[PDB]
Amino acid sequence: APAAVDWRARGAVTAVKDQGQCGSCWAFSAIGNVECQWFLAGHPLTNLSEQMLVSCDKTDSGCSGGLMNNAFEWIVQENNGAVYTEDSYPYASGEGISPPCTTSGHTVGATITGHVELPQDEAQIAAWLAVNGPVAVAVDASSWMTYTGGVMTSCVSEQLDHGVLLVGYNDSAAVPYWIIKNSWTTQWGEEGYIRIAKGSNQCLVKEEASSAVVG
Repeated sequence: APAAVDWRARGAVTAVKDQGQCGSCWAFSAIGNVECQWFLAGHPLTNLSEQMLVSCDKTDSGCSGGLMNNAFEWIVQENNGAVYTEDSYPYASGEGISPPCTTSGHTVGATITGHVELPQDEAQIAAWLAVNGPVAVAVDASSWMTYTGGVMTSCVSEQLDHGVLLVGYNDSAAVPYWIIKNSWTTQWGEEGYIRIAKGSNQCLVKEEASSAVVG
């Protein structure tokens, strides 16, 4: 695989968002992945709706958590593949309470047809990402609250609790690293991103990697 990849160089990644006090990271991870896959399929980069998932995907648990794979399945199996635009279905859960689902008044911004669940293998995830784009992953982010920069090599890796988006890596650095988009504003980390060490399953990053499929 290439020595380093960063999908931001293709303009394939939307701006860092703010999930607020809702436990909706699963939706931010899934939607961020869809946004990138939609762009890479040859469509304009479009901000898509986390709120659609938080409010309407009843296989997941709104502000009380969920799974990116469940979200991708819900989109395809219950919403005809459709993902609404953020502009037409804006986020409304930042205080920690998700409003009920609304079915009318929204605009389809992207469609997906399925999703892939990747091997639990950092090299194979990296190789897939190098060709196919950003990857939704679950991590243990319980230790991340005060991160301000650098390659995190001290990640409590006890239990998955947070969904994020792998956007790249650099295998050439002395401590190789993943590049990860978070959903805690640009005031957190490195303009809203974090680098974690790559190759030792830091933060359990290899354990639940997946991507939507567009087309």
